[PDB]
Amino acid sequence: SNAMHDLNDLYYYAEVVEHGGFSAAARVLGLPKSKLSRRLALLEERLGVRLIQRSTRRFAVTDVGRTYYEHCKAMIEEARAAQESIDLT
Amino acid sequence: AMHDLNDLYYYAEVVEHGGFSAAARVLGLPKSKLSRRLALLEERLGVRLIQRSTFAVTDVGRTYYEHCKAMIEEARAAQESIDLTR
Ligand SMILES: [Cl-]
Ligand SMILES: [Cl-]
Ligand SMILES: [Cl-]
Ligand SMILES: [Cl-]
Repeated sequence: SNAMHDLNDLYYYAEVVEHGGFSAAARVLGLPKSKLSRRLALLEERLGVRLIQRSTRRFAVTDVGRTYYEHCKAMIEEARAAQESIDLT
Repeated sequence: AMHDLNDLYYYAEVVEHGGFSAAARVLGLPKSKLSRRLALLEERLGVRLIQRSTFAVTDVGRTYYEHCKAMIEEARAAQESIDLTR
């Protein structure tokens, strides 16, 4: 595996989770649902796991999906700390 | 929203390798692309990260790298949570 394939994929996944699906995430991220849906499916295929429950009425993550998200949320918090060290200037 | 997170990873490699040439080799990228990304990065940040007087990083550039390093570690931890499951 390569943890450095595309860091934006981890960003999008954590945001779709945080905002309960592609409807809010598209407007939170200023991106189309089509791109967000494709990247998350391609991220699942690279990781070789099932992060998302395709059977639920609403968006829902698997047990593995919840662990992966919390790691994604940590990475995002660091990237915001990087930007916040600049916003002090 | 946030911008391209891969640039913070590119920046850390430029710093740890001490120049665009070395970082471009291990990343599999041309120097032009690598230089294009950091130029856009310094511009949107509004601060100078790398010194141009002599390779050397600026004071705020070193502070910014410290967070990029932590960001990469958490990205590595995320993949490990998958590799452990598989
Ligand atoms: Cl890695
Ligand atoms: Cl939705
Ligand atoms: Cl940002
Ligand atoms: Cl480019």
